[PDB]
Amino acid sequence: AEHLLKPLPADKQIETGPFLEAVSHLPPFFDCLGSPVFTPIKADISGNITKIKAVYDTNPAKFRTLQNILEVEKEMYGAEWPKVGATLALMWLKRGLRFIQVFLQSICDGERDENHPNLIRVNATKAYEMALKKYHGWIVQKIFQAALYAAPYKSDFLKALSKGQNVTEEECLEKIRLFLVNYTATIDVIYEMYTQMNAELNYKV
Ligand SMILES: CCCCCCO[C@H]1O[C@H](CO)[C@@H](O)[C@H](O)[C@H]1O
Ligand SMILES: CCCCCCCCCC
Ligand SMILES: *CCCCCC
Repeated sequence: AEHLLKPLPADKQIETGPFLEAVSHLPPFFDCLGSPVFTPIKADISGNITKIKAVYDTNPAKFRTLQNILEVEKEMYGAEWPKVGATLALMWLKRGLRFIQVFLQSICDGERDENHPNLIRVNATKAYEMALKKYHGWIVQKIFQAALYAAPYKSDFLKALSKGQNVTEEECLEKIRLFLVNYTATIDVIYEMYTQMNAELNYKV
């Protein structure tokens, strides 16, 4: 399974190449939601992955780790850093990754609206509220909240995730949990790197 992330090494330095390779399998899974109304969250994650790749691909040795990108871009472009280039793209990407995490985890934990137990709208909304909303002005909130309102049925979403293979609903859930392990750990380290490096900005778009 190629969306599975590597374990963290002991020094916690995330290698850019394998990271980019693994998360770039995430955007296509937005199609499992069904609707093309979710293209805003999908396209955003995607675009940020591409911008980080654009920098990385110019010089994989120098941009070997995620930390390298931040330190090097600070050297190249001190006045505007961290509001620059791949540093900024990763700043936004982590929030989108956290959104996905907290969404999936909430599903696995079995949180639900008792009034609408086969939807995943509460899961999406809680994910958006904790990960992204505080960084979005009203117009972008309008866009993201319209789309969450097309959240599919839980059973459909899970059936869709496990297409091509023969796997029960709680086998599919077991697979989500497994993915969440190194995925969650990596996200935590990215957030922590942003705080440690004074790279975190809180403006709204
Ligand atoms: C898919 C449309 C939703 C817009 C969300 C916003 O975030 C963007 O904001 C910054 C500009 O400050 C870009 O650098 C990011 O790449 C992007 O996610
Ligand atoms: C929000 C859509 C992203 C889903 C990612 C799930 C991948 C891991 C489970 C197979
Ligand atoms: C089918 C088109 C939906 C477009 C939303 C950006």
